[PDB]
Amino acid sequence: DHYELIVDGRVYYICIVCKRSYVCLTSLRRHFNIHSWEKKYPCRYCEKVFPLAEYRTKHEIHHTGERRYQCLACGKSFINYQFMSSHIKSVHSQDPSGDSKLYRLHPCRSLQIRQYAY
DNA sequence: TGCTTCCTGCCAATAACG
DNA sequence: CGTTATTGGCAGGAAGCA
Ligand SMILES: [Cl-]
Ligand SMILES: [Zn+2]
Ligand SMILES: [Zn+2]
Ligand SMILES: [Zn+2]
Repeated sequence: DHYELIVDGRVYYICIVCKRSYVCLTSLRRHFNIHSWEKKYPCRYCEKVFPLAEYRTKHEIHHTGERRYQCLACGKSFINYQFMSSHIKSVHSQDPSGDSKLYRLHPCRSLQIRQYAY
């Protein structure tokens, strides 16, 4: 399945197939489905099947059209982090990863994902 | 070069378990 | 049914297009 590598005390886990390295063992198994496809994640809405659960989920939010990421500076909503960040940097000349709260992530409602409590 | 999708550390939500 | 193991949502940078 894998093999460990230990440098300076820090432990790294290596995919036996593609030799990628992971700090987390959880990340390894998650990544490993790409090779082995033991679990499949089919889109509820079409063709595609994905080797990670979160890839499917992002794809499904695309079909529904829900816009969960909102700019606090002007109200515009976007489908994902990428579009939001892009808008905010170019229109407001600010970075959202930076010191402050520049956007709101609304709960998912156009389908049923895990619901964080904050 | 500007979307589009992928990637992984982190950990909360959820599930399995004795 | 507390308690341990698993899942996958999230950020935000990397990578993959044409
Ligand atoms: Cl919406
Ligand atoms: Zn691999
Ligand atoms: Zn689909
Ligand atoms: Zn704005």
